[PDB]
Amino acid sequence: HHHHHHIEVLLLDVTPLSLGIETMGGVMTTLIAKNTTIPTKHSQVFSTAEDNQSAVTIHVLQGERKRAADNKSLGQFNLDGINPAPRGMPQIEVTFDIDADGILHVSAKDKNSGKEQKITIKANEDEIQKMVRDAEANAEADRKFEELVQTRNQGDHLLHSTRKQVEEAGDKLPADDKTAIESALTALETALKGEDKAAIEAKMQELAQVSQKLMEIAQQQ
Amino acid sequence: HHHHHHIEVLLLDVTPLSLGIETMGGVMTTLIAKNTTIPTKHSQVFSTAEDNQSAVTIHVLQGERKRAADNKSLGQFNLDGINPAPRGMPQIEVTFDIDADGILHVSAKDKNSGKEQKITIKANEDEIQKMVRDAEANAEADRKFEELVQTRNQGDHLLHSTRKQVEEAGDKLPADDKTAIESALTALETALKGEDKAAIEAKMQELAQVSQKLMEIAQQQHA
Ligand SMILES: [Ca+2]
Repeated sequence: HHHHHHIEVLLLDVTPLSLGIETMGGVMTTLIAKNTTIPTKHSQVFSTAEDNQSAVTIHVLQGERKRAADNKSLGQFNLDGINPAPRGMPQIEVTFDIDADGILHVSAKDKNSGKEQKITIKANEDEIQKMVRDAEANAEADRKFEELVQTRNQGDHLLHSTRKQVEEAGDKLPADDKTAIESALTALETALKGEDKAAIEAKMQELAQVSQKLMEIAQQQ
Repeated sequence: HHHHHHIEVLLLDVTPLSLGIETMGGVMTTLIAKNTTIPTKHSQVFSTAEDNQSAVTIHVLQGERKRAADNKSLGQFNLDGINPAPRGMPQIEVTFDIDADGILHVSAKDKNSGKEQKITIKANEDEIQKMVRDAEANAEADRKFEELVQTRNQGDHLLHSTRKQVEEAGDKLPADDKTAIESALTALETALKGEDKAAIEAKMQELAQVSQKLMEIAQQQHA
Protein backbone atom coordinates (compact mmCIF):
# COMPACT_ATOMS: atom_id res chain seq x y z
CA HIS A 1 0.00 0.00 0.00
CA HIS A 2 2.76 2.39 -1.00
CA HIS A 3 2.72 6.11 -1.81
CA HIS A 4 5.45 7.71 -3.81
CA HIS A 5 5.93 11.34 -2.71
CA HIS A 6 8.20 10.69 0.30
CA ILE A 7 11.30 12.80 0.96
CA GLU A 8 14.39 11.33 2.58
CA VAL A 9 17.03 13.01 4.70
CA LEU A 10 20.63 12.71 3.47
CA LEU A 11 22.79 12.09 6.55
CA LEU A 12 26.49 12.58 5.84
CA ASP A 13 27.97 14.25 9.00
CA VAL A 14 27.21 16.67 11.88
CA THR A 15 29.16 19.67 13.14
CA PRO A 16 31.31 19.00 16.23
CA LEU A 17 31.20 22.56 17.59
CA SER A 18 29.10 25.67 17.07
CA LEU A 19 30.16 28.10 14.31
CA GLY A 20 29.40 31.83 14.32
CA ILE A 21 30.72 35.37 14.43
CA GLU A 22 31.68 37.98 16.97
CA THR A 23 29.04 40.67 17.63
CA MET A 24 28.89 43.96 19.55
CA GLY A 25 30.05 43.55 23.11
CA GLY A 26 32.38 40.63 22.43
CA VAL A 27 29.67 37.96 22.09
CA MET A 28 29.82 34.84 19.89
CA THR A 29 26.59 34.81 17.87
CA THR A 30 25.99 31.32 16.50
CA LEU A 31 25.12 30.74 12.82
CA ILE A 32 25.42 26.98 12.84
CA ALA A 33 24.79 25.22 16.13
CA LYS A 34 26.75 22.23 17.32
CA ASN A 35 25.25 18.97 15.95
CA THR A 36 23.68 20.48 12.86
CA THR A 37 23.61 17.97 10.03
CA ILE A 38 25.86 18.84 7.12
CA PRO A 39 25.81 19.85 4.26
CA THR A 40 23.79 22.88 5.37
CA LYS A 41 23.45 26.61 4.73
CA HIS A 42 22.40 29.05 7.48
CA SER A 43 22.20 32.83 7.29
CA GLN A 44 21.15 35.60 9.63
CA VAL A 45 20.79 39.35 9.03
CA PHE A 46 22.89 41.84 11.02
CA SER A 47 23.44 45.59 10.98
CA THR A 48 25.90 48.35 11.84
CA ALA A 49 26.48 49.58 15.41
CA GLU A 50 26.85 53.31 14.74
CA ASP A 51 25.51 56.03 12.44
CA ASN A 52 27.14 56.22 9.00
CA GLN A 53 29.34 53.17 9.58
CA SER A 54 30.94 52.18 6.25
CA ALA A 55 32.44 48.77 7.05
CA VAL A 56 32.03 45.76 9.34
CA THR A 57 34.57 43.13 10.38
CA ILE A 58 33.44 39.53 10.37
CA HIS A 59 35.43 37.43 12.87
CA VAL A 60 34.66 33.73 12.34
CA LEU A 61 34.56 31.67 15.52
CA GLN A 62 34.27 28.03 16.53
CA GLY A 63 33.23 26.83 20.01
CA GLU A 64 30.50 26.77 22.68
CA ARG A 65 31.34 29.72 24.85
CA LYS A 66 29.39 32.99 24.83
CA ARG A 67 32.43 35.29 25.11
CA ALA A 68 33.98 35.52 21.67
CA ALA A 69 37.50 35.61 23.09
CA ASP A 70 36.96 32.17 24.69
CA ASN A 71 36.39 30.49 21.35
CA LYS A 72 38.64 29.37 18.51
CA SER A 73 39.42 31.80 15.71
CA LEU A 74 38.88 30.47 12.18
CA GLY A 75 39.32 33.61 10.11
CA GLN A 76 38.28 37.18 9.49
CA PHE A 77 37.38 39.62 6.74
CA ASN A 78 35.88 43.06 6.14
CA LEU A 79 32.86 44.11 4.15
CA ASP A 80 33.39 47.69 3.08
CA GLY A 81 31.19 50.04 1.08
CA ILE A 82 28.10 50.23 3.31
CA ASN A 83 26.15 53.33 2.25
CA PRO A 84 25.68 56.01 4.95
CA ALA A 85 22.57 55.32 6.99
CA PRO A 86 21.46 55.42 10.63
CA ARG A 87 22.78 52.73 12.98
CA GLY A 88 20.79 49.55 12.58
CA MET A 89 19.31 50.33 9.17
CA PRO A 90 21.76 48.55 6.80
CA GLN A 91 20.93 44.86 6.26
CA ILE A 92 24.00 42.66 6.15
CA GLU A 93 23.28 39.00 5.47
CA VAL A 94 25.94 36.68 6.86
CA THR A 95 25.85 33.14 5.44
CA PHE A 96 27.67 30.02 6.63
CA ASP A 97 27.58 27.27 4.05
CA ILE A 98 29.12 23.84 4.72
CA ASP A 99 29.50 21.55 1.71
CA ALA A 100 29.71 17.77 1.35
CA ASP A 101 33.51 18.05 1.45
CA GLY A 102 33.12 19.69 4.84
CA ILE A 103 34.53 23.03 3.61
CA LEU A 104 33.04 26.10 5.33
CA HIS A 105 32.22 29.10 3.17
CA VAL A 106 31.43 32.32 5.01
CA SER A 107 30.05 35.41 3.26
CA ALA A 108 28.65 38.80 4.16
CA LYS A 109 26.48 40.70 1.69
CA ASP A 110 24.89 44.16 1.95
CA LYS A 111 21.30 43.51 0.96
CA ASN A 112 20.87 47.09 -0.19
CA SER A 113 24.06 47.61 -2.22
CA GLY A 114 24.71 43.96 -3.11
CA LYS A 115 28.38 44.36 -2.15
CA GLU A 116 29.75 40.99 -0.95
CA GLN A 117 32.95 39.59 0.58
CA LYS A 118 33.70 35.95 1.43
CA ILE A 119 36.27 33.49 2.77
CA THR A 120 36.75 29.74 2.54
CA ILE A 121 37.76 27.79 5.63
CA LYS A 122 39.14 24.34 5.05
CA ALA A 123 38.03 21.22 6.89
CA ASN A 124 40.81 17.71 17.58
CA GLU A 125 38.88 14.92 19.32
CA ASP A 126 40.26 15.55 22.81
CA GLU A 127 40.34 19.29 22.17
CA ILE A 128 36.66 19.22 21.14
CA GLN A 129 35.54 17.42 24.30
CA LYS A 130 37.75 19.78 26.30
CA MET A 131 36.03 22.78 24.72
CA VAL A 132 32.57 21.27 25.29
CA ARG A 133 33.56 20.70 28.92
CA ASP A 134 34.97 24.23 29.36
CA ALA A 135 31.61 25.56 28.25
CA GLU A 136 29.58 23.48 30.76
CA ALA A 137 31.86 24.68 33.57
CA ASN A 138 31.05 28.29 32.63
CA ALA A 139 27.48 27.91 31.34
CA GLU A 140 25.93 30.09 34.06
CA ALA A 141 28.44 32.93 33.85
CA ASP A 142 28.21 32.73 30.02
CA ARG A 143 24.40 33.05 30.02
CA LYS A 144 24.58 35.98 32.40
CA PHE A 145 27.25 37.62 30.24
CA GLU A 146 25.17 37.14 27.08
CA GLU A 147 22.00 38.57 28.68
CA LEU A 148 23.93 41.54 30.05
CA VAL A 149 25.45 42.41 26.70
CA GLN A 150 22.04 42.21 25.00
CA THR A 151 20.58 44.42 27.67
CA ARG A 152 23.47 46.93 27.46
CA ASN A 153 23.21 47.14 23.69
CA GLN A 154 19.45 47.72 23.86
CA GLY A 155 20.03 50.34 26.59
CA ASP A 156 22.77 52.08 24.57
CA HIS A 157 20.44 52.32 21.53
CA LEU A 158 17.68 53.76 23.71
CA LEU A 159 20.08 56.27 25.28
CA HIS A 160 21.21 57.48 21.85
CA SER A 161 17.84 57.60 20.13
CA THR A 162 16.20 59.40 23.06
CA ARG A 163 18.94 62.06 23.10
CA LYS A 164 18.46 62.53 19.37
CA GLN A 165 14.67 62.96 19.88
CA VAL A 166 15.23 65.49 22.65
CA GLU A 167 17.45 67.51 20.33
CA GLU A 168 14.97 67.41 17.42
CA ALA A 169 12.01 68.32 19.63
CA GLY A 170 13.77 71.50 20.74
CA ASP A 171 11.50 74.12 22.31
CA LYS A 172 8.44 71.93 21.65
CA LEU A 173 9.39 69.76 24.66
CA PRO A 174 7.93 71.14 27.94
CA ALA A 175 10.66 72.03 30.46
CA ASP A 176 9.33 69.61 33.12
CA ASP A 177 9.56 66.67 30.71
CA LYS A 178 12.99 67.72 29.54
CA THR A 179 14.25 67.80 33.15
CA ALA A 180 12.73 64.38 33.84
CA ILE A 181 14.09 62.89 30.64
CA GLU A 182 17.60 64.33 31.16
CA SER A 183 17.69 62.87 34.70
CA ALA A 184 16.53 59.47 33.45
CA LEU A 185 19.07 59.56 30.62
CA THR A 186 21.95 60.17 33.04
CA ALA A 187 20.74 57.36 35.34
CA LEU A 188 20.58 54.93 32.39
CA GLU A 189 24.08 55.98 31.28
CA THR A 190 25.39 55.15 34.75
CA ALA A 191 23.65 51.79 34.85
CA LEU A 192 25.11 50.79 31.46
CA LYS A 193 28.65 50.95 32.90
CA GLY A 194 27.73 48.34 35.53
CA GLU A 195 27.22 44.57 35.37
CA ASP A 196 23.65 44.46 36.70
CA LYS A 197 21.12 43.59 34.00
CA ALA A 198 18.13 44.31 36.26
CA ALA A 199 19.33 47.84 37.06
CA ILE A 200 19.74 48.61 33.36
CA GLU A 201 16.24 47.26 32.63
CA ALA A 202 14.80 49.42 35.40
CA LYS A 203 16.52 52.57 34.12
CA MET A 204 15.32 51.84 30.59
CA GLN A 205 11.75 51.58 31.86
CA GLU A 206 12.12 54.68 34.02
CA LEU A 207 13.29 56.52 30.87
CA ALA A 208 10.45 55.25 28.67
CA GLN A 209 7.89 56.22 31.32
CA VAL A 210 8.96 59.89 31.22
CA SER A 211 9.58 60.07 27.47
CA GLN A 212 6.06 59.59 26.13
CA LYS A 213 5.77 63.21 24.84
CA LEU A 214 8.70 62.73 22.43
CA MET A 215 6.72 60.29 20.22
CA GLU A 216 3.73 62.63 20.13
CA ILE A 217 5.98 65.58 19.23
CA ALA A 218 7.59 63.67 16.37
CA GLN A 219 4.13 63.00 14.87
CA GLN A 220 3.46 66.70 14.46
CA GLN A 221 5.82 66.56 11.46
CA HIS B 1 32.64 53.67 20.73
CA HIS B 2 36.42 53.57 20.37
CA HIS B 3 36.16 51.35 17.28
CA HIS B 4 33.97 51.40 14.22
CA HIS B 5 33.76 47.98 12.53
CA HIS B 6 31.25 46.41 14.98
CA ILE B 7 28.36 44.23 13.87
CA GLU B 8 25.06 43.96 15.75
CA VAL B 9 22.10 41.58 15.61
CA LEU B 10 19.23 43.15 13.65
CA LEU B 11 16.49 41.94 15.97
CA LEU B 12 16.26 40.11 19.27
CA ASP B 13 13.14 38.17 18.21
CA VAL B 14 13.38 34.38 18.11
CA THR B 15 11.20 31.60 16.76
CA PRO B 16 8.87 30.11 19.44
CA LEU B 17 8.81 26.51 18.13
CA SER B 18 10.93 24.38 15.80
CA LEU B 19 9.96 24.42 12.09
CA GLY B 20 10.61 21.63 9.63
CA ILE B 21 9.21 19.07 7.19
CA GLU B 22 7.96 15.50 7.20
CA THR B 23 10.47 12.88 6.05
CA MET B 24 10.30 9.16 5.28
CA GLY B 25 8.71 7.20 8.11
CA GLY B 26 6.59 10.05 9.50
CA VAL B 27 9.43 11.96 11.18
CA MET B 28 9.69 15.71 11.64
CA THR B 29 13.11 16.88 10.36
CA THR B 30 13.88 20.33 11.73
CA LEU B 31 15.13 23.10 9.43
CA ILE B 32 14.94 25.98 11.96
CA ALA B 33 15.22 24.99 15.60
CA LYS B 34 13.20 26.69 18.36
CA ASN B 35 14.70 29.92 19.67
CA THR B 36 16.54 30.79 16.46
CA THR B 37 17.08 34.53 16.05
CA ILE B 38 15.29 36.07 13.07
CA PRO B 39 15.60 37.11 10.22
CA THR B 40 17.19 33.84 9.28
CA LYS B 41 17.29 31.47 6.29
CA HIS B 42 18.18 27.81 6.70
CA SER B 43 18.39 25.32 3.82
CA GLN B 44 19.23 21.68 3.47
CA VAL B 45 19.22 19.21 0.54
CA PHE B 46 16.92 16.17 0.68
CA SER B 47 16.27 13.46 -1.90
CA THR B 48 13.73 10.96 -3.13
CA ALA B 49 12.85 7.76 -1.25
CA GLU B 50 12.44 5.33 -4.23
CA ASP B 51 14.06 4.80 -7.63
CA ASN B 52 12.72 6.99 -10.47
CA GLN B 53 10.45 9.02 -8.15
CA SER B 54 9.07 12.04 -10.05
CA ALA B 55 7.50 14.17 -7.31
CA VAL B 56 7.84 14.95 -3.60
CA THR B 57 5.47 16.41 -1.06
CA ILE B 58 6.74 19.12 1.30
CA HIS B 59 4.65 19.02 4.48
CA VAL B 60 5.59 21.94 6.76
CA LEU B 61 5.46 21.24 10.47
CA GLN B 62 5.78 23.31 13.65
CA GLY B 63 6.57 21.84 17.07
CA GLU B 64 9.03 19.88 19.18
CA ARG B 65 7.88 16.31 18.74
CA LYS B 66 9.69 13.75 16.57
CA ARG B 67 6.55 12.16 15.06
CA ALA B 68 5.26 14.37 12.28
CA ALA B 69 1.65 13.63 13.27
CA ASP B 70 2.25 15.11 16.76
CA ASN B 71 3.16 18.56 15.45
CA LYS B 72 1.15 21.37 13.90
CA SER B 73 0.72 21.23 10.14
CA LEU B 74 1.25 24.63 8.61
CA GLY B 75 0.85 23.72 4.92
CA GLN B 76 1.91 21.43 2.11
CA PHE B 77 2.90 21.60 -1.56
CA ASN B 78 4.34 19.32 -4.20
CA LEU B 79 7.41 19.66 -6.33
CA ASP B 80 6.96 17.59 -9.50
CA GLY B 81 8.91 17.02 -12.71
CA ILE B 82 11.86 15.26 -11.13
CA ASN B 83 13.91 13.44 -13.74
CA PRO B 84 14.18 9.65 -13.18
CA ALA B 85 17.24 8.64 -11.11
CA PRO B 86 18.23 6.09 -8.42
CA ARG B 87 16.80 6.69 -4.93
CA GLY B 88 18.80 9.34 -3.13
CA MET B 89 20.34 10.94 -6.20
CA PRO B 90 18.05 13.92 -6.95
CA GLN B 91 19.06 16.99 -4.99
CA ILE B 92 16.00 18.76 -3.66
CA GLU B 93 16.99 21.91 -1.77
CA VAL B 94 14.45 22.92 0.86
CA THR B 95 14.72 26.46 2.23
CA PHE B 96 12.96 28.04 5.24
CA ASP B 97 13.27 31.86 5.26
CA ILE B 98 11.79 34.01 8.06
CA ASP B 99 11.91 37.72 7.37
CA ALA B 100 12.01 40.62 9.84
CA ASP B 101 8.21 40.68 9.78
CA GLY B 102 8.12 37.11 11.07
CA ILE B 103 6.70 35.76 7.82
CA LEU B 104 7.84 32.27 6.80
CA HIS B 105 8.75 31.42 3.23
CA VAL B 106 9.22 27.78 2.35
CA SER B 107 10.61 26.66 -1.03
CA ALA B 108 11.79 23.45 -2.62
CA LYS B 109 13.98 23.55 -5.69
CA ASP B 110 15.26 20.82 -7.98
CA LYS B 111 18.92 21.68 -8.32
CA ASN B 112 19.07 19.97 -11.71
CA SER B 113 16.20 21.67 -13.44
CA GLY B 114 15.91 24.84 -11.41
CA LYS B 115 12.24 23.91 -11.03
CA GLU B 116 10.85 25.46 -7.82
CA GLN B 117 7.67 25.58 -5.74
CA LYS B 118 6.99 27.71 -2.67
CA ILE B 119 4.45 28.77 -0.08
CA THR B 120 4.17 31.70 2.30
CA ILE B 121 3.07 31.04 5.84
CA LYS B 122 1.83 33.92 8.02
CA ALA B 123 2.10 32.27 11.48
CA ASN B 124 0.10 31.64 21.18
CA GLU B 125 1.92 31.54 24.51
CA ASP B 126 0.06 28.92 26.55
CA GLU B 127 -0.07 26.55 23.57
CA ILE B 128 3.71 27.03 23.16
CA GLN B 129 4.58 26.05 26.74
CA LYS B 130 2.03 23.24 26.40
CA MET B 131 3.81 21.87 23.34
CA VAL B 132 7.19 22.23 25.04
CA ARG B 133 6.15 20.32 28.16
CA ASP B 134 4.67 17.46 26.16
CA ALA B 135 7.86 17.09 24.13
CA GLU B 136 9.94 16.69 27.31
CA ALA B 137 7.41 14.23 28.81
CA ASN B 138 7.76 12.15 25.67
CA ALA B 139 11.46 12.68 24.89
CA GLU B 140 12.34 9.00 25.32
CA ALA B 141 9.46 7.53 23.32
CA ASP B 142 10.14 10.12 20.60
CA ARG B 143 13.84 9.24 20.40
CA LYS B 144 13.03 5.53 20.30
CA PHE B 145 10.62 6.23 17.42
CA GLU B 146 13.14 8.26 15.47
CA GLU B 147 15.86 5.63 15.96
CA LEU B 148 13.46 2.90 14.86
CA VAL B 149 12.64 4.83 11.68
CA GLN B 150 16.33 5.38 10.86
CA THR B 151 17.07 1.66 11.34
CA ARG B 152 14.07 0.68 9.20
CA ASN B 153 15.12 3.01 6.38
CA GLN B 154 18.69 1.57 6.51
CA GLY B 155 17.32 -1.99 6.46
CA ASP B 156 15.03 -1.21 3.56
CA HIS B 157 17.93 0.26 1.54
CA LEU B 158 19.94 -2.87 2.30
CA LEU B 159 17.11 -5.22 1.30
CA HIS B 160 16.88 -3.40 -2.03
CA SER B 161 20.60 -3.19 -2.86
CA THR B 162 21.17 -6.84 -1.95
CA ARG B 163 18.34 -7.96 -4.24
CA LYS B 164 19.94 -5.85 -6.96
CA GLN B 165 23.36 -7.48 -6.35
CA VAL B 166 21.78 -10.93 -6.46
CA GLU B 167 20.12 -10.22 -9.83
CA GLU B 168 23.43 -8.91 -11.19
CA ALA B 169 25.40 -11.93 -9.97
CA GLY B 170 23.09 -14.31 -11.80
CA ASP B 171 24.47 -17.85 -12.26
CA LYS B 172 27.84 -16.80 -10.80
CA LEU B 173 26.28 -17.06 -7.35
CA PRO B 174 26.43 -20.61 -5.96
CA ALA B 175 22.92 -22.02 -5.39
CA ASP B 176 23.57 -22.61 -1.70
CA ASP B 177 24.65 -18.99 -1.14
CA LYS B 178 21.66 -17.79 -3.14
CA THR B 179 19.34 -19.79 -0.92
CA ALA B 180 20.92 -18.53 2.30
CA ILE B 181 20.86 -14.92 1.09
CA GLU B 182 17.20 -15.26 0.06
CA SER B 183 16.36 -16.69 3.50
CA ALA B 184 18.27 -13.91 5.29
CA LEU B 185 16.47 -11.32 3.12
CA THR B 186 13.08 -12.77 4.15
CA ALA B 187 14.09 -12.67 7.81
CA LEU B 188 15.12 -9.01 7.49
CA GLU B 189 11.92 -8.16 5.66
CA THR B 190 9.99 -9.69 8.59
CA ALA B 191 12.07 -7.83 11.18
CA LEU B 192 11.45 -4.52 9.38
CA LYS B 193 7.73 -4.85 10.11
CA GLY B 194 8.42 -5.09 13.82
CA GLU B 195 9.14 -2.36 16.31
CA ASP B 196 12.44 -3.65 17.60
CA LYS B 197 15.58 -1.87 16.39
CA ALA B 198 17.90 -4.56 17.83
CA ALA B 199 16.15 -7.40 15.96
CA ILE B 200 16.48 -5.45 12.73
CA GLU B 201 20.17 -4.78 13.40
CA ALA B 202 20.67 -8.45 14.14
CA LYS B 203 19.01 -9.46 10.84
CA MET B 204 21.25 -6.98 9.02
CA GLN B 205 24.32 -8.61 10.52
CA GLU B 206 23.06 -12.08 9.73
CA LEU B 207 22.67 -10.97 6.11
CA ALA B 208 26.29 -9.79 6.09
CA GLN B 209 27.33 -13.29 7.31
CA VAL B 210 25.78 -15.02 4.28
CA SER B 211 26.63 -12.44 1.61
CA GLN B 212 30.42 -12.86 1.55
CA LYS B 213 30.54 -14.65 -1.82
CA LEU B 214 27.91 -12.32 -3.23
CA MET B 215 30.14 -9.40 -2.22
CA GLU B 216 33.24 -11.09 -3.73
CA ILE B 217 31.32 -11.63 -7.00
CA ALA B 218 30.11 -8.05 -6.73
CA GLN B 219 33.65 -6.66 -6.33
CA GLN B 220 35.02 -8.65 -9.26
CA GLN B 221 32.12 -7.35 -11.40
CA HIS B 222 32.87 -3.78 -10.24
CA ALA B 223 36.37 -4.64 -11.41
CA1 LIG C 1 31.60 43.33 16.79
